[PDB]
Amino acid sequence: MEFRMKVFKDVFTNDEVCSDSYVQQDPFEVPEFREIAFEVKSNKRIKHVIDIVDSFQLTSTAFSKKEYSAYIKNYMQKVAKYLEEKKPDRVEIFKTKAQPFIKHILTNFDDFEFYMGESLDMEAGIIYSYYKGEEITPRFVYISDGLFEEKYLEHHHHH
Repeated sequence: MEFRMKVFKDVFTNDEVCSDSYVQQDPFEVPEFREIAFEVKSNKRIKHVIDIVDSFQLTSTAFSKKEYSAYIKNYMQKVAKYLEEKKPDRVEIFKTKAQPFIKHILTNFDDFEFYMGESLDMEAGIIYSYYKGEEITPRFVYISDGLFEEKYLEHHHHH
């Protein structure tokens, strides 16, 4: 029996933070944002918890708007640096397309919750989540250039 799954890992910690079990969508329904980020819908998982958070062992962290600004600046440079070395064809697109995205987050700062990976590394990728309208479960947003994809085809379930 063969098992298939594509996972998404932080390029610094290698933590799994998402999978292809979750359909991707434009962050905040903004097509322009899709170039450097993607959004997925979470659901309730019974003993209830959020499937995304539970499945990938994420942990919510508290940011003040100032603390986050400090973080995101360093992280963007950290990721851009990574791109220069590992994926240079993404360097300018990342820098360019991230501007409106980060501003939208800051501008709507109070709407967001923030999560760390299993490594709890405050220097790595932060997973964003917010509630759309009156929806009961949150939606999670990922900065995709801080991630890499890894396909798995095993004779046992992936863990």
